[PDB]
Amino acid sequence: QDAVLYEATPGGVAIITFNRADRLNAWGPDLAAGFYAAIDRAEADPGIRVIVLTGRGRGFCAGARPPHFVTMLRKPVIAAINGPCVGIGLTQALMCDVRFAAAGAKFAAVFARRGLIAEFGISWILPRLTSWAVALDLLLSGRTFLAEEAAQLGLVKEVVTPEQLMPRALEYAEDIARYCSPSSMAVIKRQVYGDATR
Amino acid sequence: QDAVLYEATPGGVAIITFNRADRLNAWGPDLAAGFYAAIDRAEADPGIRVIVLTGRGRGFCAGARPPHFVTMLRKPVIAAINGPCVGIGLTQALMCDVRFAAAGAKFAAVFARRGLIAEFGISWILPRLTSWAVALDLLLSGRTFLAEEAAQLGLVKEVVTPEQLMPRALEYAEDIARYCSPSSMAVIKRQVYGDATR
Amino acid sequence: QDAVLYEATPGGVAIITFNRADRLNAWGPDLAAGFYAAIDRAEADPGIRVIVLTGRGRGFCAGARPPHFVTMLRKPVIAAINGPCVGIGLTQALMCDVRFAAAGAKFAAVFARRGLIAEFGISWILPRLTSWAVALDLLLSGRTFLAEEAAQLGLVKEVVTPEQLMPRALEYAEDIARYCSPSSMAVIKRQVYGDATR
Ligand SMILES: [Cl-]
Ligand SMILES: [Cl-]
Ligand SMILES: [Cl-]
Ligand SMILES: [K+]
Ligand SMILES: [K+]
Ligand SMILES: [K+]
Repeated sequence: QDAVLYEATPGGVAIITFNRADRLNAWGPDLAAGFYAAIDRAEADPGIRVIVLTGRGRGFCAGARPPHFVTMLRKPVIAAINGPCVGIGLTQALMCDVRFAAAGAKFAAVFARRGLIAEFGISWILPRLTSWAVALDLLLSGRTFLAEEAAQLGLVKEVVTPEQLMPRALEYAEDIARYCSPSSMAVIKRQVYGDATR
Repeated sequence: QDAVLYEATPGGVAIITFNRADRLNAWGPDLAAGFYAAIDRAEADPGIRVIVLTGRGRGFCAGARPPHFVTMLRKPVIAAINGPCVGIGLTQALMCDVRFAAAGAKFAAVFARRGLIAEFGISWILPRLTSWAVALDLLLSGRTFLAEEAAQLGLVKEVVTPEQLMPRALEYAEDIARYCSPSSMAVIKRQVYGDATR
Repeated sequence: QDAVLYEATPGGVAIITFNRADRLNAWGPDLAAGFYAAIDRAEADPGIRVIVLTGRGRGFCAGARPPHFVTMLRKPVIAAINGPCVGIGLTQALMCDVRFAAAGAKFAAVFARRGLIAEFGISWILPRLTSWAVALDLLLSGRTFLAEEAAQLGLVKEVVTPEQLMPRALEYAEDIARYCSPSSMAVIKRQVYGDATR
């Protein structure tokens, strides 16, 4: 019944799960507070190496701290996009280090004025991950695109079958946990994002 | 006989047409003045929501205000690239918000020194829409690439058949006109381009 | 027996060849000094228009002046990636203007702390050529990807057969040498990289 579930694997992956499936995990203060507390806990636990972020049920996070605070963590966040990824849900996914998506999962850059203007929000991350052209197209049209188009556009690293989504996100996450030390991951995130988050 | 034609649809799309087909709409002072006046008119008319830009005949704009002034408009410009898009014609296309191209249409980043050095010109927009690598390749080689390669490289949103070019550009344009308010479009353009145009 | 071989074609291409095949051309002070001296020589010779960079044997440069000094040359460098491109070898390839790769050639962004933190190194060039997402994935995973994936990701202009690698890199290089004047190439490199190398 908690808004956000928290689970740690033996391999040192914190699994963070949006748990309001009845509303396709639409953003809200319960979901926010669960998310922050869950992230803080993974971030503070030296036994945790990598974070996996996902939504329970049919949707990832469909509509409704700075927007990009995930980019300033010492630890990587892997989004496993199980279904509808819309509005603030797209913004949060794109703030993550790496994204896997289930085949058929729907994306839409649909926003109210407040999301469009928000500093370090979608109008910041989207063109940085893709380009002005992609960002203009997706924002002005508000159109729906699927996991496969998202991958073509570079919004997603890899599309897998729905059944294989979590095994793959977890495989990859323990893979990087073995390959990089904790201070190497922190260095990488800080080096890649750079001066740009400040 | 006007250098640039102007037409407004019932749906609030201003269609701006380069009308010097005999010279494949090669840039010139007549074409410039028509273009500025036509853009100003669409921009000033509160009945106009979106602008569509195209060339009459076999070519879009093949060879020969700041270069990027289209990026600072309150309203989106959709380029419908019907044929040869070269030199300053490529620069103008790339300054537009969204590009559709006819199958087979030729592109070339061929420039004199003046176009290469021009501030906020092709050496600004090209790598921003693609990358240093793409920009270096296209500029140093001056090579010809077709609509399909342009799409792969992210220079074009979508390739359609020549017959379907204008219907598609207009469909998309009235689509965004319904989806976004005028102040939402203005906000989007300002948020996406950001500090970078100043 | 020289660490780096130097050869000039009639067409004004300087061919620079890493010549420590026994260790897959792994970076080292011999290789560095040969490379700098060879580049300086091409750069100073007004008969030289374009530089081609390659590795003798099975590998390009597999593991181990500022990192990006190639980007500040007046003349283009075309990398012909014949085989394993890893660590500092990936950084050097990516500093080049244009990259061709042999089919099957292995790439890996595998680095010690010193390479990850290095200023204007891989954590600078990689996301600029691709994106934060690609850079985060490749750096945090340290994974191996082949020429074909590298091309999809925009790290490579074109994959050719191993037999056709040098003929193609040289064709392209003499092609650009005919198309651009020397001062036009210098202008292009300076315009594309811009304020960013300073
Ligand atoms: Cl490491
Ligand atoms: Cl809106
Ligand atoms: Cl030229
Ligand atoms: K350590
Ligand atoms: K309004
Ligand atoms: K000259």
